[PDB]
Amino acid sequence: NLYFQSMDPTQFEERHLKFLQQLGKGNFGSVEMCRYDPLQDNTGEVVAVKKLQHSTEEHLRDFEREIEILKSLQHDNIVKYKGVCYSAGRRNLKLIMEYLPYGSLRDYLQKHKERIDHIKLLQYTSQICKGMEYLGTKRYIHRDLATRNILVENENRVKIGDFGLTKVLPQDKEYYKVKEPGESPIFWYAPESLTESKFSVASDVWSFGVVLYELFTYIEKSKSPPAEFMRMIGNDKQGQMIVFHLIELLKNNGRLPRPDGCPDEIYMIMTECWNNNVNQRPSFRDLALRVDQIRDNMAG
Ligand SMILES: Cc1cc(Nc2cc(CN3CCOCC3)c3nc(C)c(Cc4ccc(Cl)cc4F)n3n2)n[nH]1
Repeated sequence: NLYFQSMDPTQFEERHLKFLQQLGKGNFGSVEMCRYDPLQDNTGEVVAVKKLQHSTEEHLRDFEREIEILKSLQHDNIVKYKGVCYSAGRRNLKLIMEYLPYGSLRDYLQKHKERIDHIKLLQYTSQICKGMEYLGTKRYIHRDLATRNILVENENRVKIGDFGLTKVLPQDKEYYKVKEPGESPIFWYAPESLTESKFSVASDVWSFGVVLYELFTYIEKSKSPPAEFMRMIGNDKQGQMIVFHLIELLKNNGRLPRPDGCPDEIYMIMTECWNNNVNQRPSFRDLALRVDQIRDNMAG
């Protein structure tokens, strides 16, 4: 009480943050592109500014935790935290991050197929695995790994973002049981997350297998995980029946298909990530090494 937690409220002052455009609303919050121009000389730096969509007390608390998580991370494949803006006369919070111009990897793969080949896909796979290795060192579980939640800086560099669902593992357990569930990205969830609300490094590995599928399906649209799973379940189904069917499918070895053109060896990596036995899933370190060995073993 006596002394409140450290904050640097003069680092990004709201009067010097100029709104340019909204970049989106989604699972990532409401994010705007702004320019931070403290010298008011139409110089400065374009930044990404994350805001809450519903500023309830609970969401503000969760936002503080997300900010602390992001502040703690420094890695080439993690979107760079810049600071916080205590806007509305220091009665609101906005999160300041670096701006990456190409947006989500999901959108980049659709918009920029002219510059994507399997070599690039494996480079992105490697980078995502290394960022996830780094999260593991902090006992952080991302819980929303998907190409929509990875940003593209340029054709040679991707970075995880969207730490809005990230949790920190209890000191003495290897999983976090989420006991307030909200909207769930069910088609990326491991079976134990669907059936027991249990999240772990190994459930992030399951989701990474879905990301790897997404990368290798990029040539098509009918092939996204939601579309393919709904085709398998039955496109007519609605509501909880969808989840019931997805659980039953996954528990009895139902899986997304090998994308057209995908090497057998890459599909094998996906399949090994999609193991119902949590402990048999590979680690992010196993995956990074295997993917980089595959890359290195090509001719040249
Ligand atoms: C934190 C951050 C975001 C960022 N850049 C972009 C760029 C783009 C691409 N726009 C650019 C302007 O013209 C049209 C194409 C974009 N589209 C959306 C929906 C988002 C929002 C977003 C998506 C995924 C994730 Cl993980 C986090 C997000 F905040 N963004 N965010 N840099 N840093």
